[PDB]
Amino acid sequence: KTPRRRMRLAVFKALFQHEFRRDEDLEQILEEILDETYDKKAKEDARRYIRGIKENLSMIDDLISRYLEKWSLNRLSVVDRNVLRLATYELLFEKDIPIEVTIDEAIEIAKRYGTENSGKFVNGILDRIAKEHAPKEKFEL
Repeated sequence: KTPRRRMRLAVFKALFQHEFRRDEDLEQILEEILDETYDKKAKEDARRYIRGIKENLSMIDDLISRYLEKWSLNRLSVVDRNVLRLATYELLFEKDIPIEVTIDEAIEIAKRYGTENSGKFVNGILDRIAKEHAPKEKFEL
């Protein structure tokens, strides 16, 4: 019953908050966000995302950086940096989600907390990351 969009937004919120709470653990930050309003599957999914992003962060950050020039990853807003990380993680490691969905919903988050320009920006980066790194199993889903 809990929408995928809400589950993913919790993951995003935890990453966002972590940037200003570096002394705390990302996993615990996520538990603060997850409450009775999130169902069993959503909590399980969010927990897996956070652990997968943390485990693969170096690889993910390096990958994204190969599509950035003027705007380095640390110069982007806390919103765009973490939307790119979360989307890249989803594109590479979450098997059942179509590329279009990952990209479209990631752009929604960027626009949600930024502008149409921020969104078009992220849309551009993700389109490029996807056309070169999307897993073959997603070539048609």
